[PDB]
Amino acid sequence: RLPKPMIGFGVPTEPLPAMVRRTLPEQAVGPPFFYYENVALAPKGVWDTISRFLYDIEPEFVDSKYFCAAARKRGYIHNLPVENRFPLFPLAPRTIHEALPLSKKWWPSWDPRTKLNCLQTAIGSAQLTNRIRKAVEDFDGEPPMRVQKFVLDQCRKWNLVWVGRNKVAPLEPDEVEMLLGFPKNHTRGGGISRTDRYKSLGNSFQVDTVAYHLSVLKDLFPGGINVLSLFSGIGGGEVALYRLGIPLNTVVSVEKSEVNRDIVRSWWEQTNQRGNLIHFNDVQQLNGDRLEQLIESFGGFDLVIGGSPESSLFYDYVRILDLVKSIMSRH
Amino acid sequence: IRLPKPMIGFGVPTEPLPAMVRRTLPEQAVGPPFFYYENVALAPKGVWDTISRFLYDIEPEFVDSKYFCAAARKRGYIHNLPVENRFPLFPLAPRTIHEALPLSKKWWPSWDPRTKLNCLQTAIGSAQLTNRIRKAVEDFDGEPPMRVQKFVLDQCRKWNLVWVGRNKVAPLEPDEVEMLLGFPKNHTRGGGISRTDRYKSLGNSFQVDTVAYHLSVLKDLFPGGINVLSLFSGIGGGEVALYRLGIPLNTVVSVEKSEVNRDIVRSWWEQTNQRGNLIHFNDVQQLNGDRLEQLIESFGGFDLVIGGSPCNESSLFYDYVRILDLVKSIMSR
Ligand SMILES: Nc1ncnc2c1ncn2[C@@H]1O[C@H](C[C@@H](N)CC[C@H](N)C(=O)O)[C@@H](O)[C@H]1O
Ligand SMILES: Nc1ncnc2c1ncn2[C@@H]1O[C@H](C[C@@H](N)CC[C@H](N)C(=O)O)[C@@H](O)[C@H]1O
Repeated sequence: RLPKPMIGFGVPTEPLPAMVRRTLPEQAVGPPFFYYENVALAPKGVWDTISRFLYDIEPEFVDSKYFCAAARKRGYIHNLPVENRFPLFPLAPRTIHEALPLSKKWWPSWDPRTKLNCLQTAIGSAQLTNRIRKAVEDFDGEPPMRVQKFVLDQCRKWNLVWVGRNKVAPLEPDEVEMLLGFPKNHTRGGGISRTDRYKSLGNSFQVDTVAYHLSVLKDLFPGGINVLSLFSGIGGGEVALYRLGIPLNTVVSVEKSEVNRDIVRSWWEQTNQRGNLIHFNDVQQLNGDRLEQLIESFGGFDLVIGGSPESSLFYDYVRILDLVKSIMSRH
Repeated sequence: IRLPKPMIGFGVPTEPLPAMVRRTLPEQAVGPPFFYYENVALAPKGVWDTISRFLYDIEPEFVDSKYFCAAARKRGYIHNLPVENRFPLFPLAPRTIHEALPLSKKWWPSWDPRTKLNCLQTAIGSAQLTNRIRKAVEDFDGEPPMRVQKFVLDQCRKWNLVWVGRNKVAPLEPDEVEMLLGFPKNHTRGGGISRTDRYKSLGNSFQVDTVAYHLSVLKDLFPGGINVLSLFSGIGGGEVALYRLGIPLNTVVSVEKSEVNRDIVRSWWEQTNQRGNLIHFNDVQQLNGDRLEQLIESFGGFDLVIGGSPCNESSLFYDYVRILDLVKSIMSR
């Protein structure tokens, strides 16, 4: 199934695994590079399917805990050079202590969490926190694993952290934004509600992880790149490239969520990007006719990137990848 | 749907549309290889939008087989073939019930106005139903109330029942079905193949005369024969069409899950005494870039990729699009 340590072809912080290199089908190679992500713990044959349609390339499984304080198991399918990768600096917090310095005066002896579980879209009610306190207000103890494993399992699933005496709380949006490697208040703005923030963050790249894989693009494109981002979310791929110091000449972003679109746009404006951000609402309108003239106007895409959301939407990733890949092959 | 009426596609032998050619295709769509994909005309909502989307936004050719034979059959064909200089397949299939069934005339009630059959199903009328219908008209001098006329007509239209005796209706025989679809006689007949198995594999096969009219433009294009990649090959409707068109089949890679269908095509292959090779796979899934490359390396590359819809699995269509993209990518080097 999945590997010893989910370190893919290697992580900066750890000793290399046995297989450090790959050879890949000459269909897979050539312009453009592509990068697809999906949840690692997937149902049967799902990864078989994804692989079959992506040139039978073997997916790279890495846990993002090797890059930050939050664990997150993903598979990545790409034709990127695996050699000469480098980690993204400024370096992200590796532990809860580093990520949340003030949380450690309140941290019980029996909570061994040095890493956070996967960050997700919904969040523990005020009730749960009040309840947990009630459970452990009996003090002087370490009270039995009934109470402990209850609290620990609840803290694990909701990512609850100690912020007071016998008191837990969900991660604030900007604590989440930082564990995922986004700018502070990246998702904050306009009409965006609190729960909208959490939802957008729940489904998004861990920027530090993604940056490590995309780092090999920097030496390859000193003049900048054109990016086609499918299912852009809150711009995780584009932020990784910007933090990597790779100029974004042109970016075509396909993104159905309005909130997600505002977030990316504001980011493009706040960072004072000088390239073009071109947006489309639905992936189903990137037809050949359009792609033809995008590529004609702004040159070919050097990278097409996307993550998994509708389960048939994956086939549109495949459909757009090769439309692009075919158009960019004309002798 | 956005279904045209009359449904004559890009032309039919009786209205071949000279002076009309198909508009220039997107550079992505144009061959080689030529591709040809079939699906039922009355698909559910959005299906054809999707199919067209994934095949270079090409407009499907909607055509009723009633313009080619005696049994109506509404299908959509999406392809990158030239339309100009098509020609009808000969020998010519029967256009009406009377021509298809010369001996049915003597038993045909004056009030049964059918001259054409309905879409050939995979399933068939029950001996009770016929028994009933016969029984139901044991009244003298026929012409009984419309209410009974309307009943039997509806049932005859539903199950494609034909008159075979005095007050006697019967389902079409397998070999009568094979005829209407344009296959050789007893094409599906073979050792061990059940009667029910025959009717089934037939009920969802290409109408050969219709398909041949579309593929006819390939004859002048490939005097030295073609290599064919046939996905969801069934009982070999696409191959039978090309053979009957007089186009030599040098290399055919047929992919078919059913063994009954496999044996039928193989039987045809050697009874026809074909010279070229027929290679069988059973899952589209086992057709990957590696294999496709070694296949093209061995046999020279495909001039035609042909496939029929296996569903109204629904995901199998994406395997067709996948395979088409690989083949197309490989040859383009
Ligand atoms: N049907 C669709 N059409 C276009 N975009 C979509 C569709 N479904 C989801 N998306 C986008 O793809 C994203 C889904 C996520 N799996 C991707 C997250 C993204 N990688 C990020 O960095 O946040 C959402 O942010 C949506 O904006
Ligand atoms: N997943 C699959 N892989 C390979 N073959 C299949 C699969 N599903 C269905 N088939 C075969 O493909 C056919 C699907 C039909 N729509 C095609 C009919 C065929 N084109 C004909 O002319 O009669 C069936 O007869 C099946 O035997």
